[PDB]
Amino acid sequence: VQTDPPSVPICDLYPNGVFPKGQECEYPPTQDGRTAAWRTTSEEKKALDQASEEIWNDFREAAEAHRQVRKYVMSWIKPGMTMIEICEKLEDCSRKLIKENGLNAGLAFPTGCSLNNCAAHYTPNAGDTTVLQYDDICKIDFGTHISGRIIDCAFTVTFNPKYDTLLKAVKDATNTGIKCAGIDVRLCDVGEAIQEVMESYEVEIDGKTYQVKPIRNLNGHSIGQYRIHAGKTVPIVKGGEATRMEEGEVYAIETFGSTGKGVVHDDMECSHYMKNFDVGHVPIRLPRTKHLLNVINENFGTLAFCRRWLDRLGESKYLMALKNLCDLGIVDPYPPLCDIKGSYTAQFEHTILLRPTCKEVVSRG
Ligand SMILES: Oc1ccc(Cl)c2cccnc12
Ligand SMILES: [Mn+2]
Ligand SMILES: [Mn+2]
Repeated sequence: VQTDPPSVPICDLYPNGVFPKGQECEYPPTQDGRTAAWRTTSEEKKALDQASEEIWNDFREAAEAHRQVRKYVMSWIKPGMTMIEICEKLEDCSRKLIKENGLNAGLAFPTGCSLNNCAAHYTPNAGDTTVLQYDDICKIDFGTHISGRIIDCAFTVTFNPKYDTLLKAVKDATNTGIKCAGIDVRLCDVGEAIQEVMESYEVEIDGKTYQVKPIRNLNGHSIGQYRIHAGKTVPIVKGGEATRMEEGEVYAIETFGSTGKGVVHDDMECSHYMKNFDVGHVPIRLPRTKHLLNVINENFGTLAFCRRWLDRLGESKYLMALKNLCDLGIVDPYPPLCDIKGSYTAQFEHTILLRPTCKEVVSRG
């Protein structure tokens, strides 16, 4: 059985190596009204699904580690704790349950804990003294992987009930997107359903009223092996590309709500970095720059990492070497994305598998 606090890896909790399936759903029907129910019992669809079973089973192990980590996080996350303490307590648990093993099993990306106006990509770097406050709105976004099969899943943490309707708007739009998603469904269609649900909500925060806005330049995306964003974007506003979702694909269905401008800009010190997937081998002679890239290739490959994870490996005075990799185009920085000062942003995100037989919300129990 799992301990309190959790320390037993998911692998050890299922000796047979069969992890629990997430929520399974029938696909949404067409414009004329034809059901997708036929997929659930088709010989040809069941065959293709069973062929990728070892893969679905990898996302399930990673998803079960994510569920047990976020239930544990919800039990102790309180104002007064620093952002370093939150991330380290979360990551230590994540490492134990995923049974971290180099590139074969581990953390798929750094622990986002973005606050207030900052919607995404904020994790503390060393020496960051930020402390979580009672009126803060914190987005916990973390990832787990087994053999590069990534679970991208996020939720918003608040202590003041004044943000309840803001969270409810975004949660409902994320559920809408998950519901609309499916094989042959246009990506712009999923984006318009999300916007329609989010804008139906009106919030009052400290005597001020707002209609919840989707963050138009933030969006859902496709997931590939060892690739967080595989190229297909799921918009959260009207206007997006009429490109369609295909069979066997994996999507992260995230939506963002804001009381601000509904658009985000790079701000603050960067913590998130990721090697560019399309960049091949680049011989480097600069010794410190060479060393840092070998550290990246060994420990992260093409998965995102943060500076705290470099400090953790015993690395120091690597900022110039890291800047060199960024300017060379080998590494891309992913700085914090903020809306305007004084605005509030919320996020909810699940991972969905577009299986031949059904739609599996693998990150939801
Ligand atoms: O949900 C996420 C968290 C962190 C990062 Cl760096 C991401 C990059 C691309 C897409 N989604 C992401
Ligand atoms: Mn995420
Ligand atoms: Mn994501």
